[PDB]
Order: sequence, then C-alpha cells, then structure tokens
Amino acid sequence: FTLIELLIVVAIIGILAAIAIPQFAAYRQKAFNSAAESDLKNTKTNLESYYSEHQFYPN
Amino acid sequence: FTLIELLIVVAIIGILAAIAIPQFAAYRQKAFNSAAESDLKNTKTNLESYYSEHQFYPN
Repeated sequence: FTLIELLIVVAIIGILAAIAIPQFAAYRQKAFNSAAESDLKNTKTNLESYYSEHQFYPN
Repeated sequence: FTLIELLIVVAIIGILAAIAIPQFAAYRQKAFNSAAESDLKNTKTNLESYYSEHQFYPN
C-alpha cells in the first residue's frame, strides 16, 4: 500500500524472472538418440528372427 | 466632536495596537522542516526506483 513496497516488488519480480532455465535442446536430443539406439537393437533382433523361418536374410 | 472623546479614541487605539501577535519564525520553520522531510522521503523512493532498472544504486 506504499509506493516503495510496490517498487521493491517490481524489482524482486524482475530478479526472479531472469533465472537461467536448464538447456532443453540437448535434453530432448538425448531421448531422440536413445530412441534411435532402441530401434536399431530391435531391428537386429527382428532380422535374426527372420533368419530362423528361412535360411537367408531379407533380399 | 468633543476633545474628551478624541482623547479616549487615541487611548483605545493605543491599547488595540499593542496586541501581541503570534510568533511567526517558528511557524515558518515548521513548514521548512516539513519540506525537508518530504524531500528526503521522495529521494528515498526515487533511489529505490532507480535500483529497479539496474542492479546498483547511483555511483
């Protein structure tokens, strides 16, 4: 209710809004690379599964 | 219109002109001190305002 208090509130809000958030692009790239890894491993397993019914890999 | 009445008039005028007026120097000093007080408070508010755009007081 005092013009000093509101100015201090504005200053503290400006201080708090400048917090450095963590990097997110690399964080998501981690998940993307893990997805690629899992896909490759599952593809290897599926290919070796196919090599059981017949005696040759695809093509 | 009588020399007695005019003398009484002079006496009453002399009586009325001797009235003790209130002290005025202190009365004006009150306003001066209030002005100093308000100026100091406004200076504090302005300094805290400046401390919002930047993160340091002047100088």
